[PDB]
Amino acid sequence: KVWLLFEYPESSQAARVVAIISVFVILLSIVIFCLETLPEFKDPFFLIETLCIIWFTFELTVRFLACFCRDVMNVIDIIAIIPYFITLATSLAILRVIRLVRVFRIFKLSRHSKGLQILGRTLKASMRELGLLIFFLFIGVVLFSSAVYFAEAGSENSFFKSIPDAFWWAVVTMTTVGYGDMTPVGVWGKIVGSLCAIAGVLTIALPVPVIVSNFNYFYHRET
Amino acid sequence: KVWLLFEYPESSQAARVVAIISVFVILLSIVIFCLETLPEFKDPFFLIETLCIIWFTFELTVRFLACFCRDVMNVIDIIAIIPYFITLATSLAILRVIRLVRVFRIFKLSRHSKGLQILGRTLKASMRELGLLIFFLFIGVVLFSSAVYFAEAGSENSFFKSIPDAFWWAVVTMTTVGYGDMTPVGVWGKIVGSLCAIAGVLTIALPVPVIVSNFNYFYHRET
Amino acid sequence: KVWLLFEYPESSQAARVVAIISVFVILLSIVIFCLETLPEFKDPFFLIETLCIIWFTFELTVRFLACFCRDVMNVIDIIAIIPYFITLATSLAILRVIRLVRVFRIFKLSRHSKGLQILGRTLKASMRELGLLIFFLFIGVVLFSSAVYFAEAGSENSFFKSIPDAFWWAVVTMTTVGYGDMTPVGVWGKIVGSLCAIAGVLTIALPVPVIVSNFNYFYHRET
Amino acid sequence: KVWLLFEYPESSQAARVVAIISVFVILLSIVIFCLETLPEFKDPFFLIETLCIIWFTFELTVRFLACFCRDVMNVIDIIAIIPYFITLATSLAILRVIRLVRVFRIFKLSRHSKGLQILGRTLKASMRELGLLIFFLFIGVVLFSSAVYFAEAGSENSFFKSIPDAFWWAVVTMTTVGYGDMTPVGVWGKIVGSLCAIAGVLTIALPVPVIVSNFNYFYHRET
Ligand SMILES: [K+]
Ligand SMILES: [K+]
Ligand SMILES: [K+]
Ligand SMILES: [K+]
Repeated sequence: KVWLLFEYPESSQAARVVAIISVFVILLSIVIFCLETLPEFKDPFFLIETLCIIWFTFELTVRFLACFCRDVMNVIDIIAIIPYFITLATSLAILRVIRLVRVFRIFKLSRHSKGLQILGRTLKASMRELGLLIFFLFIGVVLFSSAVYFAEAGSENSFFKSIPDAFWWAVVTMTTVGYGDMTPVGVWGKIVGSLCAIAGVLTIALPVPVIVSNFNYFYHRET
Repeated sequence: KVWLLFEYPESSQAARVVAIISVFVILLSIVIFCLETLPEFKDPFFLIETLCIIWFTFELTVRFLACFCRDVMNVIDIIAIIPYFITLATSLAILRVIRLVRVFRIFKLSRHSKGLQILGRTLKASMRELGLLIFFLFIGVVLFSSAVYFAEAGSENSFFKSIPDAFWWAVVTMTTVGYGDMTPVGVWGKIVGSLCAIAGVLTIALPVPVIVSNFNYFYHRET
Repeated sequence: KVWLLFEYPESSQAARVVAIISVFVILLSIVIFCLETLPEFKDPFFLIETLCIIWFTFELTVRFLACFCRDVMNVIDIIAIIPYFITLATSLAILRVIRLVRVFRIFKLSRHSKGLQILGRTLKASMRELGLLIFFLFIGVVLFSSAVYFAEAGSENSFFKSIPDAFWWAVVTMTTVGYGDMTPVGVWGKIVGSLCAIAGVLTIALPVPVIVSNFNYFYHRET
Repeated sequence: KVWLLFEYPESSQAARVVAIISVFVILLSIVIFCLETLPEFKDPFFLIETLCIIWFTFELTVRFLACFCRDVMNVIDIIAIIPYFITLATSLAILRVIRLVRVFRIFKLSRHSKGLQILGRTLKASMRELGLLIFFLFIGVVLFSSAVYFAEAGSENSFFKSIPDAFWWAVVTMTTVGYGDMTPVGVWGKIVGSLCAIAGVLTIALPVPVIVSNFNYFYHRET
């Protein structure tokens, strides 16, 4: 009865309109999540979150009754609804952590969108390449964060006060973001940074064409 | 009679020279558009814009009489001529908006150039990929603009005063531009930015090879 | 007699050693060109440049006598020797211009190196793509330098005082260098910059795979 | 006897567990290397390095007795153990140089990891491309570091005081890192930088697809 309505968006006009509200409520909740942090708004933002939560719970229980937890879609629905009920029952770090989780509302759009599902499949099918990329980046960062520290220990006015403190700079230079908050001053540090830029470029460039190929294959096969 | 002259640049020497003036007037109008904003120039810039407008109107009406509005080329011609007649007839935001539209003179070069037409066709044939890229970038930005805000709410001297205020930073880091006007200060914010750089690199890298392939196909087929 | 010695580096051991001095003198001249500008050195740098010039003139005249000007290699040799004789015969802008030309000594290494010759051939065979890239970059820069100026004319403390003054910023953002000396301040300027980054990324990405393919073809065919 | 245990990680459960300690000790030594530079720690860090050194010496001598130096793996083991014995026997520049070498502990993970071995093989098989890339980058840097100096010698407040001093800026701009500590001020310097950005982009882009192809071939053949 309701399973066809909530699982066949193209079966009938009654089911087609339902998905529109399903997307509108998600977008409204996402919008209202960001506006609570604006200083100008330091009651109206709670009576609408309550309706959004009620709609999410109804949408979950309708498909829960008419059968489940082995797929990723149902897991996301449960996570999106938990944080509201926790704060109704009732350390600041725990409060910030449970407030941050609310951001997982954006992942409920994956049931409607197809490109996001393709991206998820591509991410699932390319774990080894991502691990290799992280490994190479860590090796390069730890290799380049010590040379720049040892090549500028003579100067009393150097930003790099320790090897860990030079980690940030390294990941800034290898990714070519270049914020510029920390820069080498001596000649040897400049040579180290010049080598670091090229090494980071090559390290980032090497793994990507495999993930790109997997995404292209999935996108072309699905569409 | 005049249709062959104004639509066959290689038919005769009389038609070939006409296109030269057609390009020279466009370039002169583009040049004169920028120089009105220089502080040194705070009359000479109006009596030449009038001649440019007269030439544009003549060029439009010659092909309008000898036949139309279903193509994009004729639409651009109408837009390029409207703003002059509006200000002759006679709120500051409306004035700035109608002054900004004048910049559409540069698109009249598409009738003469071929690579710009190829670029337009490629843009037309790859709407879905551009939409997917924008979707992925928005998802990543909204995902990373809240973690960095929640990981630095303890510090009283943090730049990120709200989740929307951290949008800019995010799009600066994911695109690897790295202006450096806003940077994370705490350890957790630095970890968030380190993850954000890689995520933005991958997100930007994934969609492009399809638009690149479409442009290559169009460029090779046309030329 | 001398033509075989000066044109067959692998014919004999006598000719093989000659090229070593030919490279050493070029490298020494390049090194001595940069060190004259160091503040510490504000006579020794002239008596060695004289010997370098004498060797260049001898190397030119040996192959000039035993035959010519239709190739690019002989043109570079003449340019490298002219600036010394001009200053011996005897407005500050002309002096700086004729002093800057001396930097063309580095191009004499193209006769010995092969990868540089391959790069030159690739550059010669891909003029149209470079022109198209420059055209697209100019169009994007002129398009984005006016919107950011018109979207921030209200603020009295904006860096962008004119449309030309916003050219620099634009080419900084489209190339993703991001120096950070000029940044948008208002919301609309930030949106304009966010669009500009993506537009520049796509514009730069589109033309390159043709020049890359030409270079790969030449490199694989030669080697 | 012990050769099978120390060279066949998958032969038996006794050999499988040994590699776990071999990785744990390496990771612990790497971690303890960085924490000595933290200002908070200005004895505990020596009695654990001693155990790490003892384990490394034992692991080396077990495979040394049961046979050698022609491979790269055995060379790395010797280098990792030398610096400890040098300081036990007993100019500040020599001390910093011999302290910096300790960072070579990270390369001992290559015996266990496979992707790092693939990366090493790819680096070995692509020496010519790396040399060509370095050559092109040096040519571009020396070409662009003199034009920007000669185009801004008129201004008394220019950062570029000499041609060598402008090397850093150049390698910052060609790699698109853009720290922003040194920027051109005059119009001509800005034009030079605008050309430099594009030239560096093309120069970096040209060599890479060969190293990428070699890495892809090795990764697909091995796995
Ligand atoms: K950058
Ligand atoms: K960059
Ligand atoms: K930057
Ligand atoms: K910067």
